[PDB]
Amino acid sequence: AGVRCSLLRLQETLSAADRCGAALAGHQLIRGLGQECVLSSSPAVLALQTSLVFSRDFGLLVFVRKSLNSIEFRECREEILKFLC
Repeated sequence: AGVRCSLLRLQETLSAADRCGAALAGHQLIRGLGQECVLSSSPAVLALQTSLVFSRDFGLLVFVRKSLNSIEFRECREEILKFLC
């Protein structure tokens, strides 16, 4: 499972100085992450993917609410809602 190494880099894009350019890494990184855990079929790796998507210090909803003052991150915040759907 790559899901945690993927999510760890998503928080880096939010903290990067080039906010305009870093959005392009973050979008395509969510676009990869949201293929990995829809594809899955094993109950105890589905445990990993239900555990770390909805993480508290880390994970997808923290990234939305912490990025929510930006206008650059629209592409991420659409994709991450499409994925959560």
